[PDB]
Amino acid sequence: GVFNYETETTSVIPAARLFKAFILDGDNLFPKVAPQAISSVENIEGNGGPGTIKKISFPEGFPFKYVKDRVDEVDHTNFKYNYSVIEGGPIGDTLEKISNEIKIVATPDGGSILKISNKYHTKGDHEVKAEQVKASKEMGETLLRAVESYLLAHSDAYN
Ligand SMILES: C[C@H](CCC(=O)O)[C@H]1CC[C@H]2[C@@H]3CC[C@@H]4C[C@H](O)CC[C@]4(C)[C@H]3C[C@H](O)[C@]12C
Ligand SMILES: O=S(=O)(O)c1cccc2cccc(Nc3ccccc3)c12
Ligand code: NA
Repeated sequence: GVFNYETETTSVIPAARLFKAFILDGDNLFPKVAPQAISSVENIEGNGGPGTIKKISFPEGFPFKYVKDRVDEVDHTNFKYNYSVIEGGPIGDTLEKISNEIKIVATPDGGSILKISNKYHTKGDHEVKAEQVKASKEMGETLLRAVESYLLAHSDAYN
C-alpha cells in the first residue's frame, strides 16, 4: 500500500537558481558540497530526463550502502522534480519503491519554499516507522543547507 508524507522547508535561494543547482546539477554538487552525506553519484543510464537511473552511494558508516533512483519527471516551468528510489538500501522484501515529488516555489522576499512529498510503496503491510521518514527529512535538509551555503558563497554559479 502507500504511505504518504509531506513537508515544506524554506530556502534563502531563489527558486529558479535553486532548481538549476540543487536539482539539475545535484549529481555534481552533492559529492562536492556534502561529502559527509553523499560520497558519489553515478549515472547508470539516461540523459537526466524521465527514466534516467542513478546510483547514490553513502559514506562509510551510514545505515545504507547506496540506493538507485529513477527520474520520473522534470518540469522546468513549474520547478517540479519527481523521482523514485527503486533499488538498494531500504528497498527489498518490505519496501517496493519510494516515489518522491519536489516542487520549488518562489517567495516574494527572494527566497523559495520547497514542498516535498514521499510515497512509500510497501509489499505486505510493513508500516513506515517515524525514523524511516525522520532520517529522510534530515538528510534532505542537510543537502539543501550545503547547496545553499555553496550558492551564497559562489555568486557566479548557476545564474
Ligand atoms: C534531489 C536529488 C535529485 C537531483 C539529482 O539527482 O542530482 C535526489 C536524487 C536521489 C535523492 C536521494 C535518494 C535517497 C534518499 C531518499 C529520501 O527520501 C531523501 C534523502 C535521499 C538521500 C535523497 C535526497 C535527494 O532527494 C536526492 C539526492
Ligand atoms: O524535506 S527536505 O529535507 O527539505 C528535502 C529536500 C530536498 C530533497 C528531498 C528529497 C526527498 C525527501 C526530502 N525530505 C523528506 C521529507 C519528508 C519525508 C522524507 C524526506 C527532501
Ligand atoms: Na509512519
